[PDB]
Amino acid sequence: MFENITTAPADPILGLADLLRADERPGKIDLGMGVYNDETGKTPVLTSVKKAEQYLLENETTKNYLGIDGIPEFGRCTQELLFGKGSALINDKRARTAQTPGGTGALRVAADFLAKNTSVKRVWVSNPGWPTHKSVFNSAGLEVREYAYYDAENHTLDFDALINSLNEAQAGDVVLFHGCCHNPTGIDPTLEQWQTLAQLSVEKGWLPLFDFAYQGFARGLEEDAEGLRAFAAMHKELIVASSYSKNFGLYNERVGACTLVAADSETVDRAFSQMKAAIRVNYSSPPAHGASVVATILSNDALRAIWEQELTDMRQRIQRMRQLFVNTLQEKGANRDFSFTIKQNGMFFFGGLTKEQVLRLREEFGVYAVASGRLNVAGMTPDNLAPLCEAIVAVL
Amino acid sequence: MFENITTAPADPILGLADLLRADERPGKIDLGMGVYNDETGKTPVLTSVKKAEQYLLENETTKNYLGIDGIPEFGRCTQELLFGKGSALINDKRARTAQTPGGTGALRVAADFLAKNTSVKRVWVSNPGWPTHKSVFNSAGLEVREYAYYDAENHTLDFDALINSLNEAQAGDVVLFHGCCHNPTGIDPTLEQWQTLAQLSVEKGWLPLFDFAYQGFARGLEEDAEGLRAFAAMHKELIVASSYSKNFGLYNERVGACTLVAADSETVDRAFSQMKAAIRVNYSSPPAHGASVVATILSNDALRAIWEQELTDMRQRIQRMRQLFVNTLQEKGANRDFSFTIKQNGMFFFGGLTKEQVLRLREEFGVYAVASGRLNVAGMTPDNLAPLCEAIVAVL
Ligand SMILES: *Cc1c(COP(=O)(O)O)cnc(C)c1O
Ligand SMILES: *Cc1c(COP(=O)(O)O)cnc(C)c1O
Repeated sequence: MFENITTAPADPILGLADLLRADERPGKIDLGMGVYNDETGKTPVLTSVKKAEQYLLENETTKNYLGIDGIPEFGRCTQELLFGKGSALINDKRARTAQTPGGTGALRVAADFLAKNTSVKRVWVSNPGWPTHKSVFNSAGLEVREYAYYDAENHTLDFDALINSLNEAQAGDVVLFHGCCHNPTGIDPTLEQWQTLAQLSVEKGWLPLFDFAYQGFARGLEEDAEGLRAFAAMHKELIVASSYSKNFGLYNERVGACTLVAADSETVDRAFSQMKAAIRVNYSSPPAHGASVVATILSNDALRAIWEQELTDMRQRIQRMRQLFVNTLQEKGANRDFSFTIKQNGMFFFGGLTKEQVLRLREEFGVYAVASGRLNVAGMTPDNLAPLCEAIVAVL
Repeated sequence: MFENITTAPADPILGLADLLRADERPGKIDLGMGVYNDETGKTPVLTSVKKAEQYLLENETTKNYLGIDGIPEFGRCTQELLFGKGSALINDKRARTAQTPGGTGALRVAADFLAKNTSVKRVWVSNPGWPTHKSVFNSAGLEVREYAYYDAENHTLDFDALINSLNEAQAGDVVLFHGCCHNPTGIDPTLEQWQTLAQLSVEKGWLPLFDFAYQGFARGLEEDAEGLRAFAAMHKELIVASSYSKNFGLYNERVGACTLVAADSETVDRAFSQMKAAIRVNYSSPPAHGASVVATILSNDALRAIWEQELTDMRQRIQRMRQLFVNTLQEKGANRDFSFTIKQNGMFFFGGLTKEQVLRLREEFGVYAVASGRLNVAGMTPDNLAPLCEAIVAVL
């Protein structure tokens, strides 16, 4: 039965992990996957998380199944974090949230939901973008179209090209927007641009789908959600796939959420029942631990205070490494100017390397990055920054 | 976009949870979902699990993503538990295991894998059976056919009817067998019958798929895996979806495994790469906590000893409640003899109630069971047994 199965192609992002595993060279530098590293090159468990896990260990009395949609408190806190503590969406009970195994899992649930319950046939994603998007929607049977987004020479959002591309998207089409910290460009719309996109979306009849995996890494928790909120204010329906993998450092616990919004409470409840049906035939119910940690932290004033500071520290260390990266690059002999890196939000550096240069960085210098030229700045430390820049200058 | 979505039908098993939620009557009895209850009507966290979680809290230094297939140790221990510590499948590297979000999640991964990578078009499941099977495979685009299994009057496995039904299954068809503790009948093939099925399977060219969610609840860990092992000895290829939800009381942590077996190491590795591709476009990587607990317990002699005893205690309490149930039924005036219940393995009682009787038990007595007439014996306690039997006698 399996004699003729073909070897699947490696994942352009997750496949780096396997290569790093093989390479036995002493000082290889991992700047691939978007995971936070501290000054010591370690991906630590947040202190707030350790405290929450301590609390769970002493108070948990059962591991009996959660409902299909997960921890009710978790969904409440997620909606507040997304739409604002006193939002109308919450007051009018227009939103329902299902806890999912990571943001990726949330995207898969959204995809199965749309494919089976609506007339949607196309999903629009940005280019450059995040490869997993095309893969997930395609697997659900939806075709993926791309819309321009980046001005490769000025290193800014090409708003005009964006609007021109999206004009080809018809009513009923899904349009996927990155909530903040666009992966991989790190260039996000200004509030005024978000507002224009929100209005344009309503008029064209698009169904906005937001991928929100970096809330808090651009400017702040609330500020980073202003684009989404601009949309939520004018739209009757929308979908949000969010993740706590990065802002809580809970990567491997798979903590995400798929939030569905409808015109009214009656409609969202009917639609949500179908979303639950899509979950039932997938993994049945979500994993408790990760989400339990999140709900505990977000519902406890003390733990929340600690967590918000840790998030702020992560954001600040990254922004600090960006400056050092640029500075070290100049004092190392870089013939090209990478100052444009400073404008980029999130964990990545993007736009200055070709796929050949990335290959050479790996083969000759043991430096690992994504073929698109995306480097994880969050993986840069004061210790590996010197050899890192010397290698880059060598391939420029 | 969502104006015309239809309300999804409730799940015949998981939907009971919602009804129990609504019913505000004081002493309702939950005998629905197959979850273990102790003598106090509580679903406790095993002591071995608490100890493992304690260990993780103190030694975990990161929550960085696990690989697509999960914790390597977890897969090793799962293969030993299934095929035997020194099995040839393991020696010959003919098996690969992916950690999954529960046994259900494993079934979904198996389904997506088969649908996209093989010529399989049909999956055969027993009737009576477990409703989730049809739902999951159907969602993956595979048609489900049923094969006879139960002798409703003698309350035994109708081996002849089973073989007659399966004769309609053609080479290339998948045949799903419950590893032990058949849900819901509780009637399993004897070792001799398993051996006959194993031989018949090889000759007809079926691809066996085992759903193993109750290893340890029939007779014992090793004994319960003899059927699967009989198959593994004669088959070149097979699939096993196992779960740790019940034997570890880790329900909500979603701890499962999908094991793939091929003729050789080369073939299984190629096929497994495609299974990983099916996972990547679903939830990406599995949740760490639950599986970490399992690997810690199974790899530590002391913790394992404790866990095996707790499992033995659960099995024994259930078997004890079966006797009491039958006895209390007789001394309560039951006009019918339910002694056949004693032969049934696992957590359920099946075969003596109609769907109307179950409805009346709910409406009039607050007793909840599945419409098929399946009652969770593991939910019976010395405290609720009296009112439970009085209600049953009333509807007989
Ligand atoms: C990290 C990320 C996600 C979700 O990751 P999970 O690990 O599945 O929670 C989704 N989209 C983008 C663009 C991301 O960077
Ligand atoms: C419990 C069970 C499963 C798997 O349950 P999970 O909670 O998904 O691990 C699968 N099949 C049967 C027949 C079961 O009883």
